[PDB]
Amino acid sequence: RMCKDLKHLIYYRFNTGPVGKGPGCGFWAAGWRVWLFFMRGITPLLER
RNA sequence: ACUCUGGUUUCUCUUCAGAUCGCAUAAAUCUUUCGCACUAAAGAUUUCCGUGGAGAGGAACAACUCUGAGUCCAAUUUUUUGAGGCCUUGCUUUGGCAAGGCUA
Ligand SMILES: O=P(O)(O)O[C@H]1[C@H](OP(=O)(O)O)[C@@H](OP(=O)(O)O)[C@H](OP(=O)(O)O)[C@@H](OP(=O)(O)O)[C@H]1OP(=O)(O)O
Repeated sequence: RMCKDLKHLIYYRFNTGPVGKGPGCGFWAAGWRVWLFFMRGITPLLER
């Protein structure tokens, strides 16, 4: 849900101006952060 | 204005760290609370991601910038003079002292 949140955060700043709707936005650092912080927590679970 | 420290980088270990150890943020478990728990909150513990400090060990090139330490004044106002000489008493430790008056 959080990554979708960040998509809504990023796209609606990305798709302003002459940029319209479309699949061209990639500012991937926010979601990539979120999934790495998930990997931080489940690394010792899957390791155990 | 002459001389002796201390370096910096990197790899690793050990210990302390409730300090935004992290200008970022996970997960598990337990307990509590209400719902009726991914869509929910509290408290606590733990594990992870991965820090600062100190100590130690290796190995790479810099070695005295830095942090330190050991290492030109005679004219009013101070350090280039108002300084020296005479008289009375108390005692003379008979050398003279103390006070006052002087004279320059
Ligand atoms: O917000 P979501 O439910 O996750 O859906 C979004 C949304 O589509 P909808 O508006 O129809 O809901 C975006 O559109 P806008 O928010 O801009 O209006 C669209 O982005 P673009 O239209 O700008 O391309 C995006 O597509 P994507 O994330 O693939 O870029 C799409 O996500 P979905 O792929 O899940 O439909």
